Amino acid sequence: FVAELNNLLGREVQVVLSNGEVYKGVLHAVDNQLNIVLANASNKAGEKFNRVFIMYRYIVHIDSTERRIDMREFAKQAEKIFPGMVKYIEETNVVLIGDKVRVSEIGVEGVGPVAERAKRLFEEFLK
Amino acid sequence: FVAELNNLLGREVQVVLSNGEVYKGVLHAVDNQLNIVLANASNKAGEKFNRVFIMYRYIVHIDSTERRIDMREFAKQAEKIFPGMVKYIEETNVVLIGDKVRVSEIGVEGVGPVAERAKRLFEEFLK
Amino acid sequence: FVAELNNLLGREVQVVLSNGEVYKGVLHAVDNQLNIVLANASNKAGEKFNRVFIMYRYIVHIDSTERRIDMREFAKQAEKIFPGMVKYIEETNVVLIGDKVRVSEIGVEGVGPVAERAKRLFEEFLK
Amino acid sequence: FVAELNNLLGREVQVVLSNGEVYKGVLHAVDNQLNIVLANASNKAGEKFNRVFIMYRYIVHIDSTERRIDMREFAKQAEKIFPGMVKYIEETNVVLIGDKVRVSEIGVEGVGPVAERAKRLFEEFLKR
Amino acid sequence: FVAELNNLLGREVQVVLSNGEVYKGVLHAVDNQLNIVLANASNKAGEKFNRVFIMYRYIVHIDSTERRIDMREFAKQAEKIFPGMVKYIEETNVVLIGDKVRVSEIGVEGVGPVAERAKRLFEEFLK
Amino acid sequence: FVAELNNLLGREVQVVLSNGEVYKGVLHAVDNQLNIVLANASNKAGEKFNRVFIMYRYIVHIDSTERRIDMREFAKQAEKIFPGMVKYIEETNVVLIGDKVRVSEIGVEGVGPVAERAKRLFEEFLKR
Amino acid sequence: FVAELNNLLGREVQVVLSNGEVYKGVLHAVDNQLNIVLANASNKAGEKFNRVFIMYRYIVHIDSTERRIDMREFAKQAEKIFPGMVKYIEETNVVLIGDKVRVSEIGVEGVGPVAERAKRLFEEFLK
Amino acid sequence: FVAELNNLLGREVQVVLSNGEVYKGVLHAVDNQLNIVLANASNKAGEKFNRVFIMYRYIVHIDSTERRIDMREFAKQAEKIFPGMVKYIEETNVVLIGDKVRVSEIGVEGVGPVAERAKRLFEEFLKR
Amino acid sequence: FVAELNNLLGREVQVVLSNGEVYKGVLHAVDNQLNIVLANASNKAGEKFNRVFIMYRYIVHIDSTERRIDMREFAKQAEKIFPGMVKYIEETNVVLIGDKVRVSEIGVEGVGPVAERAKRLFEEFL
Amino acid sequence: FVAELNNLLGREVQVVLSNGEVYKGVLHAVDNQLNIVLANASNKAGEKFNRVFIMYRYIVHIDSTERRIDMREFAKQAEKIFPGMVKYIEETNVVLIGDKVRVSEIGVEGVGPVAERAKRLFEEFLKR
Amino acid sequence: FVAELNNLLGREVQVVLSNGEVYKGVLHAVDNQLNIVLANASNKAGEKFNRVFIMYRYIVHIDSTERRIDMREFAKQAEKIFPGMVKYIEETNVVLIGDKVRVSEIGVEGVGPVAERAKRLFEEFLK
Amino acid sequence: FVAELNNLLGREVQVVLSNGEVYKGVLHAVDNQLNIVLANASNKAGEKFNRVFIMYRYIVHIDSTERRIDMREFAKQAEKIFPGMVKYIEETNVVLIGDKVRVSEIGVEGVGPVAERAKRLFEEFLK
Amino acid sequence: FVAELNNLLGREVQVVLSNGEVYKGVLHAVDNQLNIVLANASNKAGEKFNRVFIMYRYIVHIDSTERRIDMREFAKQAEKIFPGMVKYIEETNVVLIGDKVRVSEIGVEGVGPVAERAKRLFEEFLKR
Amino acid sequence: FVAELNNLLGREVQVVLSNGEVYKGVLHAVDNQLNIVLANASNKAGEKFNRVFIMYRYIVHIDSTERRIDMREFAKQAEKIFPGMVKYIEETNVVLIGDKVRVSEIGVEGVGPVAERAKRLFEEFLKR
Ligand code: NA
Ligand code: NA
Repeated sequence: FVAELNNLLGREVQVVLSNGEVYKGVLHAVDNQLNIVLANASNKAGEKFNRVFIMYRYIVHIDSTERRIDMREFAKQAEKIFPGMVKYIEETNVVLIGDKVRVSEIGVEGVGPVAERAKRLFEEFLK
Repeated sequence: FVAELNNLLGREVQVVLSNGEVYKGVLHAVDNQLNIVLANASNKAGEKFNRVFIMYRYIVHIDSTERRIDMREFAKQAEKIFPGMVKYIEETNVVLIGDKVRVSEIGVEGVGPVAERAKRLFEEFLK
Repeated sequence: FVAELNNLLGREVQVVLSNGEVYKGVLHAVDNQLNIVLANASNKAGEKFNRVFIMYRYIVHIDSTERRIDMREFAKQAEKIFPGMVKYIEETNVVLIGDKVRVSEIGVEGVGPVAERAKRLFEEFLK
Repeated sequence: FVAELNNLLGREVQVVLSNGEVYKGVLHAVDNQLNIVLANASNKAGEKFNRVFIMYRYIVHIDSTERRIDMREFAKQAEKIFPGMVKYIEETNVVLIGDKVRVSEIGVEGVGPVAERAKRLFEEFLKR
Repeated sequence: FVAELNNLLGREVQVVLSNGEVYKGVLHAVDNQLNIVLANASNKAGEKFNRVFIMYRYIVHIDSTERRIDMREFAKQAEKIFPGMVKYIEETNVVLIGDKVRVSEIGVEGVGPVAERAKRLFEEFLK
Repeated sequence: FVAELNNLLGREVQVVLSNGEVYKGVLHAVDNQLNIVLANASNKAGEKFNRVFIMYRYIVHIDSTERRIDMREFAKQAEKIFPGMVKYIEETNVVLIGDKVRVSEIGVEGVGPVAERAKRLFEEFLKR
Repeated sequence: FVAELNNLLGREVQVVLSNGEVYKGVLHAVDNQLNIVLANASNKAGEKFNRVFIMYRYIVHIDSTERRIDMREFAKQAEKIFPGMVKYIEETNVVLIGDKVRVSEIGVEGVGPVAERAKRLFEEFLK
Repeated sequence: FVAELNNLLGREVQVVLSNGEVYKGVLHAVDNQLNIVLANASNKAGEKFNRVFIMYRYIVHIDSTERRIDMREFAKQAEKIFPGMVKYIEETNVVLIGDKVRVSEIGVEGVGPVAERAKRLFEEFLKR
Repeated sequence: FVAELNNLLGREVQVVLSNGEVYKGVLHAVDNQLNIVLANASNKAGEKFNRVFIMYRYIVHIDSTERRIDMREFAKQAEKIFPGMVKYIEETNVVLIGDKVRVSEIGVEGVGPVAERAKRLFEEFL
Repeated sequence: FVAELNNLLGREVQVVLSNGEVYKGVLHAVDNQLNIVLANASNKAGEKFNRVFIMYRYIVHIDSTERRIDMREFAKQAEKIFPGMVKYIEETNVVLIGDKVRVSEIGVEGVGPVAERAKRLFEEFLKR
Repeated sequence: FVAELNNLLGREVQVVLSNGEVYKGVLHAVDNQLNIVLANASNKAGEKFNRVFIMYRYIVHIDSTERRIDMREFAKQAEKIFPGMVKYIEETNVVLIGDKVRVSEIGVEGVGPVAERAKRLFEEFLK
Repeated sequence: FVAELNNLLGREVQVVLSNGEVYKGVLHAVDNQLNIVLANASNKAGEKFNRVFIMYRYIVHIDSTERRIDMREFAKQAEKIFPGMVKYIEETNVVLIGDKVRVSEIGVEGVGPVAERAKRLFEEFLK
Repeated sequence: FVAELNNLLGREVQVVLSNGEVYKGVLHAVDNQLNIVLANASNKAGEKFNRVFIMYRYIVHIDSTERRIDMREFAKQAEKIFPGMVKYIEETNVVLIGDKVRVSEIGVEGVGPVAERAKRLFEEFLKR
Repeated sequence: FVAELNNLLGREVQVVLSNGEVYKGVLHAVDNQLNIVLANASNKAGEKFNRVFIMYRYIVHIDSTERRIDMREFAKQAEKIFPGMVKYIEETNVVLIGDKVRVSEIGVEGVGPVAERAKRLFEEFLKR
């Protein structure tokens, strides 16, 4: 889940370690090996650090109490519904469905059958 | 068992970790290395999280208390009974036996010896 | 992609090996390590084998061998089955039948006798 | 596929190696790592060896060498043994014997003396 | 022992884990890496689960209290006594020794010295 | 670069393999180990496949296939949509529109209607 | 996080080990495998050592309470804002943006919109 | 197959390497990683070395170099030694001696004088 | 020690696991990765199992209280004393030294200097 | 050498791959595994790509492509900015400027107005 | 830190193991995997051993209370000050800077500007 | 330290395991992966075993109380003193220095400055 | 075979590499991973290097290059030193000196003046 | 051989890679995994780079490029520097100065001023 964690950069998360400690802080960096860097983090003992560099071998799991919106995931779901018609545009963080429908994190822009199936997907997706 | 778990996506499962914690939630994603992502999960202390990202190295086992029919598994089993005549169709989630027998999650469709043998097999498949 | 492949059991795939051989046959089994078993396969020299067990270390890539269904044709044949209720939306290459059934090149959306009849039509194309 | 290969012990297989050699012989042993031992194997140059211990790292693929049984001929021979009790079903290429025995190109289903006799017939096709 | 475990598919086994849990259930699946799936399993705390997917890293040992004839093993033992004349036949679960003796899980069938030597071997084999 | 590649989902990429083949197609999926799935991909011999599942051990490199947008042209067109508001800055190859919307070859900064209309022009260049 | 740590060479850090010890000292050396050498480091019991060579397998996490500026990190995020016009200059530890704006750990030097934009980024960078 | 090779210490074996070389010599040592030491070994170019230490990573396969014993010839010679007590059995290519000794191409079953004499004839055949 | 353990097949051994359990049974199977299968085994709590399939990663050590003659071992040793003249014959479990001296589990058969040196070696071996 | 390469972000480099290709472009990113992202890179056939994601397993070596600054020419241009305060030292190929500013081919040592001004001159050599 | 430990061969060090033992002794050997041999070692309980061979997998960290001069590290630092002009000479354990300046653990030999810069570096190195 | 342990074959050593057991016995065999076989060993509880086969993953360290002479190690030391003139002779366990000096475990044979230097070397080696 | 190799320190070996090169020289160092350092080594092209540090991953095999001592010649020369006390024994290719010293192609067994002297003759052959 | 290479920092070495390239340059850095950085290196084609970062997986071997110092010539020069104090000992190719200082092709043994002077003569021989 490197991709999903990349969507949480800048958001608060909790990382539970095999030595029993739990650090909560802003997700600062994630790499392919799942090493993690937290910013302005703290542990249960209430200790605070500008940065905590966490070795991936000791990470049990990472928790988020935040529902955020990931348009790449929406694009994955949209491909199942409009196969061959979906493009994620990292430049504007939008998902294009054909060349007349545009989905952003606020919703679907466009008209007709496609746009209505899309609106329906987006709504499911938001839940 | 990446395949088996993929059939449980969207269903509730329980994941027991080596640090003694147990998470229960909706199986949200599974990769080839078996890292797991649960949605709306909780541990035994009652804490809840929108997402829990579980590193595969600390997962002891994953448990399910649900039946859940897997037509790919039925296809594998049918292949042993009707060698060379079995095809799984992911598009409609059905299994074709020969040119005239069709088996969906609700059962066998067809007539004759083949259909009777498939019906016996489908029934035992549901254990 | 163990899960995506497992969804192709019984379908014909091509496996390109790093020794330059190319084997085409029915996908019989895939494991977590991506070892692959092909049933009734053949190589470029035209030799045929009932079963081929492929070590994952030598697999360069696996390719789909079937063209997706022609949705304009699907609409053509479907209009005859559901007169006055078929529509082909060129915008997303999708076919709508009535107002509760939707067909894309990867499947049939909806439930009911029309949904069901459309899955049989779709499967017929696949054969 | 350790399990599937273990089910072929004593059967003839072909093993393609990444140095271009190809050995055909009786599958003698398979281990978890997929190291393979063949008995009375030979290569394309015609050299013959009582045993060949093949390192898993150089195995590209292992292939079956036997063709599946001709079910119509099986049906013909079963007919002589169970007069009037045999039915060939083209729809799946299966042969039915009486009301309790079913034979596919992969084996005999059923129990009892007819099933036992059918297995024996099946095996006679494999020895050829 | 992937091959031995395969001979126990559908049979009840006990799996002792590193975390101290012990699950008993029907051996439903085993792969090359020795991950294990039990069906209808229960632990020492009495909980029952339809499926338990156990990660190989945490399995200490697998135990069986049943005697289960494995004709593949008999074939291996026969090969040391009748070198070059043995063949396990998966299609019927029989071991052929030479051209005229056949051995099933019920015992030896045949006539002569070969049958006699095989009879003694099968008796030793049963214990 | 799992995260960077995930950001190209649905865009066309080129994947060069160690056996000499090169597959061009839309990135359909990328996992942590960098196995890649391409959709409607084709190779140099011209063969096309609806899906190509590429094993990570054999991937040498993955290349972007799209050229970046010509900012000078973007500027020209933004003007005939935002007269007297467009300014192309050579110093950074950036185009400014009004006083609160900035556009580079990888995005538009800003909020509000002018920022939104600009993302749409950007998207139009991307579509072709 | 080999890169981030490298920026902390000469600075005081705390390294938490899986045997329960915690060493605080100057980060003297870090390699690609994340082995770490600390200088004049002490553990909680109060023992100090001129050098402590810590094996990466036993490192849970590294923590820093300082806010050290990394012009490399500034250059990475400057590249997201001025794609293709950002160069980090190890020789003088400065980031060049175009041919007339230059950012040091002190701040932005240059004028016009580029300078202004950079000033906004550098200032944010300082959080 | 470390156990199997360890049973060939002192016997002549052929080791095919991924660089194209083939060394045949006496198996001197095998470890669990299947590194192999041959003594008095030679390659195809005819070079001979008193010891060759082969790294497991480059080993493709290891082959037996001896043919199994001619059992009909063994029976002919056991017959001179045990008048009217020897019988070759073609069904399994085994030689029976008296009622308590049995010889396959892999060894002798039985205990006592006849068995011990049978083992020495077998060995004489291996030394040829 | 895959080869030494193979010599103990069919013999009783003890396997100590890192979870603290200790199983005692007949060594039934051992593979190159040192996974071990025990037959008729039992643990310190008295529980009996027809088969115990032990994963190599949890095995600390394996113990044997029996002295068991391994002729391949004698062959390794004989090779140091009679370089180039030694061969282990698996077919008969015998070690041949030169072509007139034969050593089995019960001893040296042959005459002359070679046989005398082999007897001394075999005696030491046991 | 993850740290050494991270210090080269934004600078031009060349990456040689075991498939024989060679890409030259601006170092865009380097991870702990030594996977490399090059921006605006081109291979030896002249093809160009906005981004090339290179898998570490296939990288033979990475080479710096810029020549170090010519220190004789640096002292020359520097005398013009710092009249009578510049000394070129043949012994170590270093340039002294005044009494507290030192310049080698890898940087400027010193602090204050002269040091600042000489870093900007060093930088201009690197810009061209 | 294989290089650094080699500089400590023949000097006293302590090695802390993950089973809780601590051995103090003369560093006798270090290999690339960081296995370690100690001569005339002792543990906290006071037992003494001529040799203690320590498996690298169990070493948490190695510590030294001695300040040991390593001319190779001086050569590393000097190379940053006199790029392209530095050479470590193992035959004499000296660092040549240019053609007229020589540095030993005794000090800098030579005259001129280079020698003076080298002397500040050395006095600093001995910090 | 496979080489150093080989020199101890036949000598008593102690092996400390991560489960806390300690075995003392004759070093019977050691392989490249450092698996160890002990002959006639005993543990702290006083149980004795003909053979103890110790998996390398569980070995923390191996200890020896004997001072044993390793002529190969002396050869490695002599090569630093007599570069290019040293040869270890496994056949007779001696070290040849040049053509006229021979060193066995009871000392130096030879006359002249080479013999004198080798004697100082050997005396130290013994310490 | 780290232990067997460590017993050849100072002796000449040949190392065959997967890139096709072959280096022959004095075995200088060997570690647990079987990396090898050779002293005064040369390849087939005739180049010589004072030290060659060989990465284990590329080593196909290592071969001793010294032939074993001709024992008949050893016996001949031992007869000039121990008149009438030497017997060459063709049976095992061993040389007996008196009744307490025995010499094989790999060593001398025995204690005392005769044994010590035979060890020096043995070494004189190894030095040739 | 991490430690042995770290002792060659600043010295010239040759690194042979498995893609067939051979780089010669100053050893700038070596890490525990044997990744290697060369400074001002060149390949056989004559291309040179101020820095080359070589990936350990492609390094076949690293070779010393300097010849050891001529000890006879060293002696002939230690003479005009230490009249009547120098003896060249052929038996080990060693040079003795006075009776407390000893030089081998690997370095100087001894302490005090005669030793220091010896070390500097030794370095003059090494320098070019
Ligand atoms: Na539980
Ligand atoms: Na015990």
